[PDB]
Amino acid sequence: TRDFNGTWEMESNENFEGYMKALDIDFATRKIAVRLTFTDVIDQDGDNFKTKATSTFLNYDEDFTVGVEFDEYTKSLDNRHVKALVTWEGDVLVCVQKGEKENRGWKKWIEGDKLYLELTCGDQVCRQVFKKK
Amino acid sequence: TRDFNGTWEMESNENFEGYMKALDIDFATRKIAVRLTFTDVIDQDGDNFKTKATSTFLNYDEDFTVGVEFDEYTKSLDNRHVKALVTWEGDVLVCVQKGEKENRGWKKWIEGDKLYLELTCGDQVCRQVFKKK
Amino acid sequence: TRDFNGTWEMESNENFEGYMKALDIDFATRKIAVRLTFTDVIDQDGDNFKTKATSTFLNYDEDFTVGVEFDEYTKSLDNRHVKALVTWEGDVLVCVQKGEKENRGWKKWIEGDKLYLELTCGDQVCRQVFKKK
Repeated sequence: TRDFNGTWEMESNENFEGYMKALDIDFATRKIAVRLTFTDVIDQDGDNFKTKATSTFLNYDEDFTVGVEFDEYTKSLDNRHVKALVTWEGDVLVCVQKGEKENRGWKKWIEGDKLYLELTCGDQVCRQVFKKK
Repeated sequence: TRDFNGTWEMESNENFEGYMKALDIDFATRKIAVRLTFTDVIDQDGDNFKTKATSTFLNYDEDFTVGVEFDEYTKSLDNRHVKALVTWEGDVLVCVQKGEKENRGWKKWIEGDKLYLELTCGDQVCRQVFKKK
Repeated sequence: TRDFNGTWEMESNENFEGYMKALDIDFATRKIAVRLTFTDVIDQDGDNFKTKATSTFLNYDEDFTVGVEFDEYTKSLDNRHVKALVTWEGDVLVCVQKGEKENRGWKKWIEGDKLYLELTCGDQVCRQVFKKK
């Protein structure tokens, strides 16, 4: 068919960095464009085309069951192999990521309708607070 | 007028990188801000102001008629001027972009309900598959 | 409570770069990840978790009343402390940012239905024009 009308969400993106490298794009923008997904909207009236490609960030997914130690490759941060276990300690969700780094993990707990998350690695701690919508 | 209330979308941004370099901003973050557009929301209560600037990536637009050679400035990627012509090759939309780069263009075609796009430049080719919403 | 179901919007993110630096993450991806805000969707069925992390850009806010000299931290740009005051020059909103840099500030004014913004620092000036929606 010759009908390209519609809104198209990307499901695959192969050799994006090689194509961008052929265009002489800098390394910083290259490592950021490989972390994006694109949605192209196309209006076609016979031979007249209007196309706009919207770019968004790739959505990171993590599914797990409490008590089952699963293999995790942090494809979002440092790309390392860790073995992660999520445990219940009272009402605090505790997770340990055993690997090259020590004291690495995170801890979640809820207060009212705000979520508190502590990302730990070594002696460094990152604190993030979320509100519920 | 002194009334600044409303939502304001950026249409032009001249010498942003020079201004940021004067602010001693690192090169990586500068190369990320040169690819953004801004939308500012303004609340004005007499002399009271509340401002929020939303940042997004500039979206690539391509409007054309098959067979008509149009001038295209390839923002979002390499910022180059090419002269592009779109042809029908069977049911495949073929486009050639004459410019500094050779073998540069793209090819779209539909199979089933998936859109396939092949971006080529030099000896590098990028393959993209899209699903309809 | 042990119920984490829902959509959680980030409101605070402390020491994200230190945590990422402890993970040996490169400087480019760190300076873009020190931006951004995160929204995590969590579906919890007893002990089974399914999480999706949506990424967007950090907005950065600046709220002020005309005539009060306020402390401003340019988190959107260079992360410096300046003391900024916004003045009226006719119908033009003028603001000067006294700090480590000199001749630093901005000027906004409306003509027709377009907002004109001049970012100045050193001998470099950036001009931005916005249209109203």
